[PDB]
Amino acid sequence: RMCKDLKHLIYYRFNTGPVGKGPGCGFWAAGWRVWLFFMRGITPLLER
RNA sequence: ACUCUGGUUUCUCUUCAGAUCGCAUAAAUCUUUCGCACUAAAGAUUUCCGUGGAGAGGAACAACUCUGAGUCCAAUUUUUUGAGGCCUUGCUUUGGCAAGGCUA
Ligand SMILES: O=P(O)(O)O[C@H]1[C@H](OP(=O)(O)O)[C@@H](OP(=O)(O)O)[C@H](OP(=O)(O)O)[C@@H](OP(=O)(O)O)[C@H]1OP(=O)(O)O
Repeated sequence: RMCKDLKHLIYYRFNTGPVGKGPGCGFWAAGWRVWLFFMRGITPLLER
């Protein structure tokens, strides 16, 4: 849900101006952060 | 204005760290609370991601910038003079002292 949140955060700043709707936005650092912080927590679970 | 420290980088270990150890943020478990728990909150513990400090060990090139330490004044106002000489008493430790008056 959080990554979708960040998509809504990023796209609606990305798709302003002459940029319209479309699949061209990639500012991937926010979601990539979120999934790495998930990997931080489940690394010792899957390791155990 | 002459001389002796201390370096910096990197790899690793050990210990302390409730300090935004992290200008970022996970997960598990337990307990509590209400719902009726991914869509929910509290408290606590733990594990992870991965820090600062100190100590130690290796190995790479810099070695005295830095942090330190050991290492030109005679004219009013101070350090280039108002300084020296005479008289009375108390005692003379008979050398003279103390006070006052002087004279320059
Ligand atoms: O917000 P979501 O439910 O996750 O859906 C979004 C949304 O589509 P909808 O508006 O129809 O809901 C975006 O559109 P806008 O928010 O801009 O209006 C669209 O982005 P673009 O239209 O700008 O391309 C995006 O597509 P994507 O994330 O693939 O870029 C799409 O996500 P979905 O792929 O899940 O439909």
